[PDB]
Amino acid sequence: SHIDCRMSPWSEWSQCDPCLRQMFRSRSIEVFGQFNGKRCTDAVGDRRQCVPTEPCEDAEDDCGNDFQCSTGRCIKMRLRCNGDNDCGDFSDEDDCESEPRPPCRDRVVEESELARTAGYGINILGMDPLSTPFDNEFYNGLCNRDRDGNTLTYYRRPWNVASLIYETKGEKNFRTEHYEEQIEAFKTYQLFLSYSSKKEKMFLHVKGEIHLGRFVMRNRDVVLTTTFVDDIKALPTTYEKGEYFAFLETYGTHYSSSGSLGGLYELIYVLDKASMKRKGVELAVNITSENLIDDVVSLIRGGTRKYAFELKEKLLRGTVIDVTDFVNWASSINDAPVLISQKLSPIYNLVPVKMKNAHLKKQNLERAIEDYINEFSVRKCHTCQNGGTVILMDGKCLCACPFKFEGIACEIS
Amino acid sequence: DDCGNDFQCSTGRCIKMRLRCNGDNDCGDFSDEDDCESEPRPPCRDRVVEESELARTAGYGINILGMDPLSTPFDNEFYNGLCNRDRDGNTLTYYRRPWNVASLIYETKGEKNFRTEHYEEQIEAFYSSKKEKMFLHVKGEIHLGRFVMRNRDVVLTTTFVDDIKALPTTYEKGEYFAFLETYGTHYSSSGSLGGLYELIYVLDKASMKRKGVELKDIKRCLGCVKVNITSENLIDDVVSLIRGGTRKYAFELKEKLLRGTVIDVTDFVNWASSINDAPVLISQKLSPIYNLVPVKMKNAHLKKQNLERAIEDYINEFS
Ligand SMILES: *[C@@H]1O[C@H](CO)[C@@H](O)[C@H](O)[C@H]1NC(C)=O
Ligand SMILES: *[C@@H]1O[C@H](CO)[C@@H](O)[C@H](O)[C@H]1NC(C)=O
Ligand SMILES: *[C@@H]1O[C@H](CO)[C@@H](O)[C@H](O)[C@@H]1O
Ligand SMILES: [Ca+2]
Ligand SMILES: [Ca+2]
Repeated sequence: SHIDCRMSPWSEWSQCDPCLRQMFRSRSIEVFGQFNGKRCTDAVGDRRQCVPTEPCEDAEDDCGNDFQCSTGRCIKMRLRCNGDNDCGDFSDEDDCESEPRPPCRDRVVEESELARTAGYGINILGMDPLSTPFDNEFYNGLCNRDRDGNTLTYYRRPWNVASLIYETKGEKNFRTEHYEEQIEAFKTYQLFLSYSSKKEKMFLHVKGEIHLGRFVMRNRDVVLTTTFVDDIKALPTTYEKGEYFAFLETYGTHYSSSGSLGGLYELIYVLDKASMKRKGVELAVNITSENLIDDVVSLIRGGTRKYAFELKEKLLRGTVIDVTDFVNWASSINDAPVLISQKLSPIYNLVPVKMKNAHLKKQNLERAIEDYINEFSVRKCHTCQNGGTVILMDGKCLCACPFKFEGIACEIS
Repeated sequence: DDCGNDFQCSTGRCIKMRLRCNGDNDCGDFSDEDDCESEPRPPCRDRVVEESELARTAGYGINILGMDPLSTPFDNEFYNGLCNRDRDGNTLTYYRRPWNVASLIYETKGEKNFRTEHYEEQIEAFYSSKKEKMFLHVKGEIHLGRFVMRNRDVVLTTTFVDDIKALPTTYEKGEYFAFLETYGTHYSSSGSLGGLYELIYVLDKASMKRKGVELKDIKRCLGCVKVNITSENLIDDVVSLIRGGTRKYAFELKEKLLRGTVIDVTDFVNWASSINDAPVLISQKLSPIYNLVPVKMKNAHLKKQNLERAIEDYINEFS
């Protein structure tokens, strides 16, 4: 029969966290739902208000002679007045009635529209990008002007983006592979048998990888977003799974410590086709089968709307593609890049030392991320039949099979 | 309630003192922005930005058992006085991100498929058996951007928390079902803005293929001499599902299909250009709405526990 969402009992509640003015509760997921039963939508934990059972400790975490900004954030005095968006929000106008001097002197430099997005959060579940933990509109008083980028225009590189180098690389891989076959035979009162069979196989693989450089994030002196540091300040300090999962679900299990920008296209045709016949009379019989799979798939990512969706389908069809259609799509990757692949750093590496209780939060995050990877596992689900495998999705385990066996568990043929 | 040193709001909210003067509608109908005209200090230092129409509707309510208002309990007019921004690579326009939405990533990611599997078998002796299974699929995705939204520090519409302050402490099933349809049964904590199609050909190929068309020719005519297939009555049984875009281009694609004719590649790109106006959600990750009920609510855990007792009854209220 079909399969429903299931969970443990809830655990015993927390004490009241005196400065956070809340209490916390949590529960384990045990079945997601499957085979089109009752799909999960169900939470890992819950929180309740309390008048706290003890005093809160002194909140302020002041860095000293550094300027304490209107954000959660400290900054060094060379950046108190710098003609720039220092310290994570504008916080300076009442001081900077003098000393306007910019990082870039007499110049007109623009922001790198790639570097602002560098250091995506990533969730290891599905490997979706999330907006940066990193500030990337902070420049540390450095001008650090790059003339780089294929559109021959200068930009200012933001402090956390240690490298952004436009290594252009364009690759195409193409493979075709056919094997094609036929076998046939033949052999008052009379006898005969006639036999024939034919097989056709094609595998095409194509991929085109187009780079727009690579970013490497800085491994010391990282300046983080006001929202992220605040979302680390507002933590239980006691390993409440559901509350830590709420931070993973807004900034990722990892961040891309370095990532490769650009675009990709990929195409497959697989065709695998067979027909078999026998006929005979012996002093009538006539016995046949046909088996075909035909599956063509196209992926395009990166570039602008028009060119990508043109090229996506032109390439899927029989069409002999115009080189200038490729040039347009591949040029538009300048305007609209996508993250091709990247190196992942566990997110707790961005819990800054020189914040209160930092190392306790890190060991909690390290445990919590391990739990977040465990109770979302596929290994708990019931088995697929025949040649399929257990796919995982939010609130369902399932399988599907382009192989003449059928249903949401591939059980029938 | 009192907001301490910060400002108390009409229809019930607390706005941090630095927000009030900024231009950002912090307390609804610009009622934050009674006189501060000596210090009207903006969130953005004269930088050009236009508000994100895709994301202003993000965080739609959804119900498995009689569909929800497709509307936001979240207040996507709120920005915490930040200027943080995501931009359209297609028109090179910057948008502010509503502070509910933890991430916008505009990601041009088209995918497409065409597929058939077919089996036939016959055994005959003048025991016997005969079998068919056949289909043709065309499937497509158009993807405009990911959204993901907060699980804490959420700022709701005042009209949503009002609809919690009006709930009784008791289970009151009729009133709790009124709320659970007034805003939603569940919310997408994340989703995928775009458009989608599925155009299954229920046509068994032999229905035409006994007349002068080959398998490679009918595939050629779909995406041809050997008959005039576009003139002929022969193509009939094609389904249409089509999600998002401007109704003209959705109609043109449907009209061509119900006429038994192929859509031109010109058409699909025209449709894909129009998903910028009128997006739909291709997939969603779901949580029940009680997770939005603020921890400050005067019987908060009791109301949330009764919303769980109410959500549980919808599954029995319908077959
Ligand atoms: C028998 O022969 C006919 C004529 O070629 C063929 O169409 C059919 O598939 C064969 N199989 C049967 C009738 O079992
Ligand atoms: C096939 O018939 C249609 C009318 O249904 C006609 O417009 C078309 O010209 C014929 N063949 C061609 C040229 O497509
Ligand atoms: C944990 O589950 C218990 C059921 O034993 C409830 O009382 C509570 O609301 C929480 O969900
Ligand atoms: Ca300054
Ligand atoms: Ca305001």
